[PDB]
Amino acid sequence: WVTEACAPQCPEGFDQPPVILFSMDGFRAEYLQTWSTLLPNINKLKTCGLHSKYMRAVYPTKTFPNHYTIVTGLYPESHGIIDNNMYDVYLNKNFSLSSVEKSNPAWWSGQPIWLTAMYQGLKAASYYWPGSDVAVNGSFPNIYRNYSNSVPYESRIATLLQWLDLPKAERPSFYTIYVEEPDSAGHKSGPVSAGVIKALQLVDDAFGMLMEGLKQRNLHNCVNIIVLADHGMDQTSCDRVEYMTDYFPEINFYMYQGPAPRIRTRNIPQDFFTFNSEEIVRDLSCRKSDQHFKPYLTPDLPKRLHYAKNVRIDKVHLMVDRQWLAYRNKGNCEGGTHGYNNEFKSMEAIFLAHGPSFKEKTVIEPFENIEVYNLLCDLLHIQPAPNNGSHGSLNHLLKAPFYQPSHAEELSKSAGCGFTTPLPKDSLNCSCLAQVNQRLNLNRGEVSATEKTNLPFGRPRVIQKNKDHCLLYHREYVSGFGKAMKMPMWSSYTVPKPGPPTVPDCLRADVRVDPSESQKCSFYLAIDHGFLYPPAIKGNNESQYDALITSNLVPMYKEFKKMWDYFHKVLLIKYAIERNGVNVVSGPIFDYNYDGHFDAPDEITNYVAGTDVPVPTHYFVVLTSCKNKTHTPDSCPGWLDVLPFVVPHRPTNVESCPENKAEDLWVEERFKAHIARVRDVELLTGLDFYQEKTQPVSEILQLKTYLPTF
Ligand SMILES: *[C@@H]1O[C@H](CO)[C@@H](O[C@@H]2O[C@H](CO)[C@@H](O)[C@H](O)[C@H]2NC(C)=O)[C@H](O)[C@H]1NC(C)=O
Ligand SMILES: *[C@@H]1O[C@H](CO)[C@@H](O[C@@H]2O[C@H](CO)[C@@H](O)[C@H](O)[C@H]2NC(C)=O)[C@H](O)[C@H]1NC(C)=O
Ligand SMILES: *[C@@H]1O[C@H](CO)[C@@H](O[C@@H]2O[C@H](CO)[C@@H](O)[C@H](O)[C@H]2NC(C)=O)[C@H](O)[C@H]1NC(C)=O
Ligand SMILES: *[C@@H]1O[C@H](CO)[C@@H](O)[C@H](O)[C@H]1NC(C)=O
Ligand SMILES: *[C@@H]1O[C@H](CO)[C@@H](O)[C@H](O)[C@H]1NC(C)=O
Ligand SMILES: [Ca+2]
Ligand SMILES: [Zn+2]
Ligand SMILES: [Zn+2]
Repeated sequence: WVTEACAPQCPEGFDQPPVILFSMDGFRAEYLQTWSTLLPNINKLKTCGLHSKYMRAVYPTKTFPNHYTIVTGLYPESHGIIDNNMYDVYLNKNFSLSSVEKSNPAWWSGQPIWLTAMYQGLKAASYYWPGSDVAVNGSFPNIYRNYSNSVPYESRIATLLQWLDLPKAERPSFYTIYVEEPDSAGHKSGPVSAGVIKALQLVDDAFGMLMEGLKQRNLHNCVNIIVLADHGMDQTSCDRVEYMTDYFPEINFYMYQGPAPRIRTRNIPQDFFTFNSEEIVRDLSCRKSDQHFKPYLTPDLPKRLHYAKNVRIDKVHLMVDRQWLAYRNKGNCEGGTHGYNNEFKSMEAIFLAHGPSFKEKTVIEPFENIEVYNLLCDLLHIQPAPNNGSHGSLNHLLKAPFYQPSHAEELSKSAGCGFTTPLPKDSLNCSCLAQVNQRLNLNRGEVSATEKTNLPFGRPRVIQKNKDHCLLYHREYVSGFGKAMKMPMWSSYTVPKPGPPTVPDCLRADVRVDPSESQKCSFYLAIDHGFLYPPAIKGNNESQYDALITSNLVPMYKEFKKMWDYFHKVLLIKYAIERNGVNVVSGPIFDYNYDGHFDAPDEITNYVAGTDVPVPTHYFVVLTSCKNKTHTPDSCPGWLDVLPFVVPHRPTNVESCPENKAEDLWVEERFKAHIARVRDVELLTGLDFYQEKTQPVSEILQLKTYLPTF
């Protein structure tokens, strides 16, 4: 097989191509980029088949949360396996890989691919995979093996080939095979070591035995084989360890130590909810200038991580820096580990695919492991269970896609807010000491002109039932006003390539918006008002008046407004120069229950004092330009370049530690730490973007799932 050149070529009885999901634990993307030529079997798969630059794992980058994510398409908060070691307060049980509780189905939520195949008339086999030796939803796969880590790889491969030799009626359609290396070697001596080289060659021989076994059965060009990893590997040192004793004079709490720490009470289940979580994060915040970890309350963690909505995820969390560790006390730390931020290059996992359904000799852009489940369903010709993947985003991997995606259906239509009188019925206790409202009255030609410039990819669609809203048109921007919350859901504007300050003490009522559906300036006097669209970004002094209205007002904390004003005055201009103009879509996010979805009116717990106007938990800023920098965002036919942000709307800037530090040293870093996907913004707002962009839905889904890295 290895000496043979590159290639459904299926034999008798094989009507549909079988699927083999091979996992090599801790096989980082870096190993494939550097040591490929040392691994002849994996290098042939890299040359002949399809492979991604890297595959992004889920946070924490651990074995059990990631392996269960690949087979369910769910974030650990949804499937329940948030760590290899965890505690459930309601069950009052401890989960560990050594305990009998690992076999307890009460911990395993969602629907793994082996169950989905069995429920839809197909047989599924498994030679190791977290959850496959567990009766998930009262059922085990057709053929499974109870975990035994030391069984030689040659035996694992031979048993898998015996399953493929079974008669058509007994023979499974889906297979999973798991291997411990190069993770074990990575933990012992680190990612760049001789032990890792030996472990990589060991997994190459194991994969070689499988491919040679398939070659003998003439299934080498029939089977749709996927070779991936759960996470990556990074180097650790005992000199690179942070101790909690250096921050607390007496530790009375329990800590899940390592690269992704969690802090809870010792007295469980009695004091679990009464435990002062905010006191612990406060006592660990900005303690030292060179602190190698960042304490967070789970709702304050970057939203792209999706690591909060589960009782097993303790409120106190620590974001540990690259190559560092966090322990309770000095007491292992040598070699290497994983569990860190999934954005870190060292945590990136491999992804390779070969078969008749996959594209030959293709290098695909990086993607997330939450997307694998829908792809597995497509290969198996089965309907996927509700997951967090975007069905159709991985269609560019398949020769002939099984599923065809479509744009999300708008559940609410725009109505009202038409220009009637240029005089306001209610002043709304607003004042401008400096007829101008005629600029707000746009004709069909003027409306089409602002739609062409400020809405080049079409208006964001409202994917919310009974959401009373209207579209407000201006010469420099277009906004979608949410009537019930008295503020806009989104504000869209295309800043041109640049080559003035905001008008002070001037604010008036919007003549188009009804007084009962608009904010009053007196509401903020009794947290201050902020402008969603920056009034001074486009046009001149007279152009500013179109933005110095009540409909452009959003509730903002004084400390958050410092980051917001700096971003639109300094950072936004810098980005507009770099990408030859930029289309900006900004708006509020309400997620008080921290489920990663837009809040219902009854879910919002904080409002502006004495009023029904809600306080946003986050603010989104989606920057869209074109890949080809010769064209502007408003006039471009090709692929787009996106940079979305989901910045938490917090009363303090404690997350940045900005004491005695100028805004040019911490604002950009804070925005960069809260970068998300367009899909993350879409889930948190109940909006759908780029529906009028002339491109297939599968291609737009790639842009929506894309995560910009720095
Ligand atoms: C995996 O191990 C479990 C035991 O931990 C096996 O489960 C037993 O299966 C027999 C089947 O005759 C039952 O009588 C027992 O009651 C089961 N015990 C438990 C605790 O569930 C299981 O069969 C093993 N799987 C394989 C494929 O070897
Ligand atoms: C789960 O494991 C923890 C230890 O990690 C156990 O916690 C102890 O709980 C008692 C009260 O039940 C406390 O007095 C101890 O201080 C706790 N120890 C630590 C180190 O936290 C817990 O009991 C275990 N629960 C079960 C059901 O096994
Ligand atoms: C990830 O997908 C899961 C499954 O579709 C989502 O979880 C469901 O959320 C709804 C509404 O909160 C619940 O009624 C269901 O019971 C949940 N199902 C499961 C299996 O937990 C989850 O919200 C999605 N996450 C994101 C961020 O979109
Ligand atoms: C659990 O199994 C039942 C059938 O016994 C099925 O209807 C249900 O959808 C399954 N649930 C999940 C989450 O897979
Ligand atoms: C960018 O667009 C110009 C035309 O405006 C074209 O000549 C050029 O080839 C394009 N670049 C790429 C990389 O496609
Ligand atoms: Ca929510
Ligand atoms: Zn692992
Ligand atoms: Zn490991």
